[PDB]
Amino acid sequence: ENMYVNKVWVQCENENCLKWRLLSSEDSAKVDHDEPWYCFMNTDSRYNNCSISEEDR
Ligand SMILES: [Zn+2]
Repeated sequence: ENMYVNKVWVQCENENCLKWRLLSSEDSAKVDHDEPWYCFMNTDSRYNNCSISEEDR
């Protein structure tokens, strides 16, 4: 059942990293906007660590 959830960009809040990450529809729905978000919270295994380069658009 499609919930029509946007794929959104979020910025990592590790001050050493600050990289932007494009989330799946599912992860976009799950983000808790009252808590900090960090790269390791991304379930996309290609871009889920602060040591990984930012994706190109
Ligand atoms: Zn990061």
